[PDB]
Formats: sequence, C-alpha cells, structure tokens
Amino acid sequence: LPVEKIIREAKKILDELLKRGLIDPELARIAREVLERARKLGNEEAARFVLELIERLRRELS
Repeated sequence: LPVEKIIREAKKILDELLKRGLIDPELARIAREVLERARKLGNEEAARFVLELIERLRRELS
C-alpha cells in the first residue's frame, strides 16, 4: 500500500529530526497524529502532502 509507505517514510524523518535536536516532541506528536488521520482516511495524496511538509521541514532545519 502506497499510503503506508508514505506514512512510514514520514515517521522516519520525524524520528530523526526529533533525535537530532531539530524538532520538539510536541511537533512530532502533532505530525504523527495527522499522519494517523491520513492512514485512516486512506488518501494517498493527503499523506504525500504531509510527507512533503515533513521533507520541507527537514530541508529547512538541516
């Protein structure tokens, strides 16, 4: 399922950003709440939009 792969990739980026001091845990938790909404909804494009926001975050922060 593409949705689960997009979500997994996003969760990995969040985990590394958190581990590396670049985001706070509240942001990661909000983002994971949104990603779980995307998983339940099952729309690949919305999940990919959240991943695009997370990758933009990583590029901006590192």
